[PDB]
Formats: sequence, structure tokens, C-alpha cells
Amino acid sequence: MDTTVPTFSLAELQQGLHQDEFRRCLRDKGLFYLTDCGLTDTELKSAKDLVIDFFEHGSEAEKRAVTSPVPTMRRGFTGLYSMCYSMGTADNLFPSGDFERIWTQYFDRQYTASRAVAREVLRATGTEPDGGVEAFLDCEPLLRFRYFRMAPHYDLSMVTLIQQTPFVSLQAEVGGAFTDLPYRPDAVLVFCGAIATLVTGGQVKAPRHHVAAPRTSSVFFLRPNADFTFSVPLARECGFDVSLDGETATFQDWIGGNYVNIRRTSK
Amino acid sequence: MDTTVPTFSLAELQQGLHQDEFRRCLRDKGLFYLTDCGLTDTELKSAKDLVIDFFEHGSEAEKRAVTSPVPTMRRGFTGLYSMCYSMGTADNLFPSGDFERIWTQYFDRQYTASRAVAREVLRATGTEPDGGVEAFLDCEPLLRFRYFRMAPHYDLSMVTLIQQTPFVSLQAEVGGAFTDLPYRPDAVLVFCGAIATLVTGGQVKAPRHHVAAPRTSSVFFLRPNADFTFSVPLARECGFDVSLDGETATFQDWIGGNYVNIRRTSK
Amino acid sequence: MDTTVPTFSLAELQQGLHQDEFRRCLRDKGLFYLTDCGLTDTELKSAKDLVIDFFEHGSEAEKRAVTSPVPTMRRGFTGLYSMCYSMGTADNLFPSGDFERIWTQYFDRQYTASRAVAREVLRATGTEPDGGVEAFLDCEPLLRFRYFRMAPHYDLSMVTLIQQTPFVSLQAEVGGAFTDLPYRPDAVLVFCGAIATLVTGGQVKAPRHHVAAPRTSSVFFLRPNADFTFSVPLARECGFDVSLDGETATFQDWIGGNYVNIRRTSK
Ligand SMILES: CC1(C)S[C@@H]2[C@H](NC(=O)Cc3ccccc3)C(=O)N2[C@H]1C(=O)O
Ligand SMILES: CC1(C)S[C@@H]2[C@H](NC(=O)Cc3ccccc3)C(=O)N2[C@H]1C(=O)O
Ligand SMILES: CC1(C)S[C@@H]2[C@H](NC(=O)Cc3ccccc3)C(=O)N2[C@H]1C(=O)O
Ligand SMILES: [Fe+2]
Ligand SMILES: [Fe+2]
Ligand SMILES: [Fe+2]
Repeated sequence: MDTTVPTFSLAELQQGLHQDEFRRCLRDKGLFYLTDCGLTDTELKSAKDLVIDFFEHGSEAEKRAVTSPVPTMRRGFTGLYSMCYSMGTADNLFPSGDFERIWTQYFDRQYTASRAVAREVLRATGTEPDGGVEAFLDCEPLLRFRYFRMAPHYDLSMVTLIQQTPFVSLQAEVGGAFTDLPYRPDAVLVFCGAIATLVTGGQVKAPRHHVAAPRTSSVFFLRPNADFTFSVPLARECGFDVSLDGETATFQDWIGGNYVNIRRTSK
Repeated sequence: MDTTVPTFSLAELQQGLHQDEFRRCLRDKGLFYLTDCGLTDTELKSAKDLVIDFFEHGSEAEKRAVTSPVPTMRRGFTGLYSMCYSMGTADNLFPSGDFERIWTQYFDRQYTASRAVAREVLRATGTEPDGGVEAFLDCEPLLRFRYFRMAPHYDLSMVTLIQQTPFVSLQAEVGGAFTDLPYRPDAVLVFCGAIATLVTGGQVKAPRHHVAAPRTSSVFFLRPNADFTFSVPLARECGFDVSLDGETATFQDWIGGNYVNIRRTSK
Repeated sequence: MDTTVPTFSLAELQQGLHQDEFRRCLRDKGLFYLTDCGLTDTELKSAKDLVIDFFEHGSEAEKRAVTSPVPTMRRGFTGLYSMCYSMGTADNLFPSGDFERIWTQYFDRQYTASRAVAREVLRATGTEPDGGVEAFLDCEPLLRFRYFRMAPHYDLSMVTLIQQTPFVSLQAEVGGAFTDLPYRPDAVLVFCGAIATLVTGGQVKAPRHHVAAPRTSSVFFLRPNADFTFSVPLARECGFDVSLDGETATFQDWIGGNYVNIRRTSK
């Protein structure tokens, strides 16, 4: 195994190409850049531009009308010496007139790409989730766009898609050492998270990553439904320090009644 | 909307005065000073004085006899280069002879004021909790008195009452920026917490607050019972990033088996 | 009460000696060194030596083959500018050929000593766990060996056994102040954790401890099963700030679906 973060074309994967290379990437690294998945730089511009014009020029009242009453960063605007804009499949809060269109299309592209790669991850590992593949992937995504440092953690998602604007702050553990993860023109960076490890019975690594110290980021978490069900003994076999009585459990059983998106190894 | 933290008299509120002003305060700010609620400065003195005489002059054995065996800061004394004294409605640990009297009366005054303002918050928003108003308010309060810095968080209470001794360290987000919250002679500072937002279907803001860097504080958390029940879809509509299967849930379902009093927006 | 961290011989305890001294130690301090429990310095050498030879000379591929796909520090190797090696009663990941033998024997010695002292703690306090003593002690231990700072916390274990290599970084609160806890040639340091307090109805202190700033440590957590059941009102009486409806609950109910090993007093 070398220490190169690989790149895969989603379309080539969907055509059955690079099977061994993909499978070993998932087992040994758990991250990769993904091309050919409908996330062209053009589009990040349309979405980026109008959010960035809301962030700098939205009035305090305009911001307040798209702020939730609890500051959870789940939907709408959050002031944080940074600003965030969050979305999912429903219950969104949109500025204006043309923002909704642009951002619904952007979200859709990312949700589709995310489901698609996750579908390939399942296929590559021979995994049939309890309840089937499509009910598993029809889930609880969350998109956060941040505009202007992260201690090492791993994601609790199935997969996480990250688009950025281009010093390389983002690094990940590859082969036992942190490696730069720079902006890739027509690629998105995919991190496998803990739910990939869980659902596939340990066939996918969930790598640790952080942001080092010396701008904008789009992070799409593909998160399972509360009712995603898994084998308890199987979870223990792959490193999950579960406190679950009995033989099956749900995501809700494991993580509790509020989504938790990341975890540190520390305790 | 201006950036002034308002003041309301509880008695005027109870008489039906300032309805619009109160309702908009709750929706747009979620904090206010409260007068005319039975929390006169005199009384904080009686209680403050004798706890402060326990903190400086209680022996190590006297302190130990009012320390719980797990250092949870729920009841009795905690050494923390600060000291804390905690109370609720039962299972208390009291020094001496006259402390119990003074502190039971002080606690009662604060629990009554807390229930009263919460009653007004419910009324102002047209909210009938599942199970009714009075069973909701007959809850699980916790009073902590601290004697001698806080990163931004919001409270998970229904309301939080804060009395202090008088540089202004306490600040809260109002209108998108942090604002000083100084000692007010015959007033208590009320923060709405996340359970206010939850129970009222999003009609009350739970503002973020912190303690900035350059003394004593009394913080009364009005916390719901474990069995407080709410609509899951409704929770999602107001920003709660819940992982709850099905249509209703309890506080225990949401937060788990141990009270959590505060939360950071971060994850 | 003096501020000396006591030492007890397990064999003397098992013979009925030092009953008062032991019981008061548990109530007032909740920590002690333990001799005569089968944890001779020789043995820590055998185990220490071969893990330390894996840590410095195991290749990246050899390390990877004993690394779990989620970096939870539950089993096998973790890189962390430190390395960890973790074990329990099953699902272990072992280097080589002779490591498994050595480390299985080492783990067994520590699990036996841990159950033995816990048995004495129960006996000294007259405690019969729900379901009986031996089903309680046939539990979910976790051993972590760390090779090269800790903010104050208390353990959520029944007991924690700590062997170290010999400035004294480890300190604990005894009598209201932090006290050095140096390496003891043929002794192990025992901290009672919160489950000792819980199961005994408050008869055992769970002391706070930390690592101060100016090497290797072996920390064995004896952790209850998910189904360990306790009285809710009784828990509240001893300081546990539980949010549990009804009269009995399990460890899983209280802490959730993932083990949590430590807690800070802070919230
Ligand atoms: C958890 C994260 C949001 S942090 C990392 C990256 N974020 C940034 O690089 C922006 C940032 C700047 C300063 C501090 C934190 C994050 C980004 O996006 N990443 C997410 C992830 O790690 O899955
Ligand atoms: C969570 C808090 C206990 S912190 C804040 C204030 N506390 C203080 O101002 C005293 C303090 C000094 C230094 C560090 C933390 C708190 C106080 O009381 N506040 C509580 C709240 O925010 O609801
Ligand atoms: C939680 C701990 C793992 S930390 C403490 C001691 N660990 C060390 O002394 C090594 C260390 C060095 C630097 C930072 C943290 C821990 C050790 O072992 N202790 C454990 C405990 O406290 O029950
Ligand atoms: Fe992440
Ligand atoms: Fe607070
Ligand atoms: Fe510890």
C-alpha cells in the first residue's frame, strides 16, 4: 500500500472498472477524490456566489428570518467570526427569490452524488443493509456551507462529501501519517465515515482528519435514518465500543436522540 | 427590532400588560430582566452570606459531610479554584443549623419565580404542553451558587434565572452580536432555553451566551421531567437535529439518561 | 481522616483484615494501592517489552493488520504522538506469534485482580447487585497500554487498575486537594469509579484525578454489562443527575449505546 489519496471516476466505477483498487482504497484508506459525479466547479459558483452575497449583504432582519430559534446549524443561517448556511431534504429556510432554486438544485446534486458513491461502496463490499439498499440511502442528509482549528476526528456519516475553495489546511491520516487534501478542480473529496464501517462489517475504514493552522467549505453528510438497524456482535467485531444489550440495535439506540456528526478517538 | 435587552415586571405581565412586547422579546431575543417576581436583593444576601461563611470557614470534614460521593455538582458542596453549592426540591445536603431554613426559602423563591415566568412564556405563545401546564412546570429544577471562561453555549432548560454580584463578564447574542448583561439591582436575568423553543413550537429563541475574560453567581435551571413529551416532526421544524424514530418522544429519549444543561452549536 | 493514600494487601483483605480501614477508605477517599493481587513487576515487563518492540519496530503493514477500521481504541493498535494497545475478553487483535500468549496472560491477571478487588468492595459495603455478584463482575473490561495533559475527571467504571513506569504526573483529589500518586513497586493503583458509588448506594467515593504537566501506563477499566440494573431513586440520592422515568434502569439507559469511560464535573 502506498500513501497516495486516490481518485476515482464515479462513472467508471458504475461501469465496473477499478474494482480491486476501489475495494482496497475503502479497506485501507477510506478516503478518495471523486470525479464524474455531477459536481462541476461551475455549480459550486452559482450557489457560492449567492450565499456569499447573502452573508456579506443580507441585513440583520433578513438573516433573522432564515435563522432557527435554537442555534443548531441544522437549517438556515448561523453566525459562528464565520457564517454558515445549512440545508436538508425538507424544512429549509431560504433567503429571497432565486436562492431557493439555486440551492435546491445544488443540494440535489450533492445528495445524488453522495447516494451514488455510497451505493458503490455497498456494492464493492457485497453489503445488503438490513431493510435494503434504497431504504438505507433514503436517509437524513445535512449540507453545511461555511464562510470566513479542527482537532482530529472521524465522521459518523456513511460518507461525507467535501467541496472547497483553494497552504493546504485539510489533512487526513493515510498510512499512519497526516496528508494534505488540496482542492481538486472537478473533484469532490469523499471521507467514509463510521456508518460505512458499521454497515459493511468492517470493510471500510473511517479515517481521522483535521484542519491544520497556517475562505469557504461545503460539507455534505450522508447520515442514516434513526431506524437503521445493525448487528450488535458484528459492531463489536469491528471496533465499536457498544453498550447495547441484545443482538440488534438501531442508530438511535447507539448514538441517542440527537444526531452526532463527528467523534474524537479520546476517552 | 432594537438591540436592547428588555426588562419586564412579572406582576405587570400577570396583569396582561406588555403582551406584544413580551411575545416579540421571546421570539426575537429570548432573554430579559425580570422585576417584581419576589427576588429582592435582601434575600440573595441572607443566602449568599451564610454560604460564603461556609465556603471560607467550613472545615474539610464539614464540607465532606455535604459532599456527594460522585462529583456531579447536583447536590451539596463541590470544590472546583472555586466552590459551588447545589440544591433541588429534595435530596439536599445542608450544613449546620440555620442554613437549611435560609436556603430552602431562597430555593423556593427562585423555583416559584421560575415557574411563574415559564407560565407567562407558555401563555404568551398559546402553548398547552402535552399533559398540561402544571405537570410540565412541576419539574426537575437545579440551583447552583458559585463563588471565587465560559465558551458560548445555549441552555437546555425551559428557562434559566441568574442572579449575580456586580467590567461585565456575562454577554449574550442579541441581534447578531454579544451584549453586556450587567447586575440589575432588583432584577433577575432570564435566559429562555431550548425546552422553551421546543415546547412552544419555535416561538421562543434560545440565545447563546458566554462569560468573557477581564465573585459569585446563582443560576437556577428550570428543567423538564424525563417524561416530558413532544412532537418529533414539530421538533425538526424548529431546528432540532433529532434522531428519533416515530412521531412523539420524551425528554429522556432526546437527551438520554443524564441531564445535560447546556449545549454548544459546534459539531 | 488524614490525606494519605492507603495501601491494602488483597490477600489480607480476603482474610478479613483491615475491614474498618478499608470501608472508610472507600467512603472517604475512593482510591488506594493494592498489593498481593498477582500483579508483580516482572509481568508488566514481559508484556511491556514486547508491546514496546511492536510500537517502535512493527512495520506500518504489521500495525495496520492490528488496527480496527474505526479508530476507537477498543481493540488493537492506535496511533494517537503516542501509541496505544487495547484488549478485552474477546475480539482482540494480536501481532506475531508470542504476543498473544503474553498479553492474554497479562490481561487475565489484571481482570482477575480487578474482579477480586471489586468483590471486596461489594463485600465491605454489604452490596448484592441486582442479579448477583458474579453476573455483575462477569462484565465488559477494557485494558489500554499507552506509550510515548489529562484535565480532571472521574471514572465511570466499577474500579480502574493502573500500573505505571516511574516527577509525579498522576494526582488525585484527597481531602479537597490534589495528591501525588507515584509508581509503587509491587502495587497497582486502584481508583473507584462511579459504578462503585452507584451499585453500593453511595458508600464509595469516585475521586477526581488528572495528569499534571512537568513513558508508559496500563489502565484496566472494569465496566459493567449494558444490562446492569439499579434503582433510579437510589441513584438520585447519591448525586446522580439522572433523567430516567420510572423506578429501575440499566447502564445502557443511563449512559447510552456507547461506553463512556470518564466524565468531567463541568456543565
Ligand atoms: C468537520 C468539518 C466541518 S471540519 C473540515 C473542513 N472545515 C474547514 O476546513 C473549515 C474550518 C476552518 C476552521 C476551523 C474548522 C473548520 C470541513 O468541511 N471539514 C468537516 C469534516 O471534517 O468532515
Ligand atoms: C453556564 C453558566 C454557569 S456560565 C454563566 C455565569 N457564570 C459565571 O459568569 C461564573 C463563571 C466564571 C468563570 C467561568 C465560568 C463561569 C452563569 O451563572 N452562567 C450560566 C449559564 O450560562 O446559563
Ligand atoms: C484517563 C487516563 C487514561 S489518564 C491517566 C494516566 N495517563 C497518563 O498519565 C498518560 C497520559 C499522558 C498525557 C496525557 C494523558 C494521559 C492513566 O492511565 N490514567 C487514566 C485514568 O485517569 O483513569
Ligand atoms: Fe469530518
Ligand atoms: Fe447558560
Ligand atoms: Fe481516569
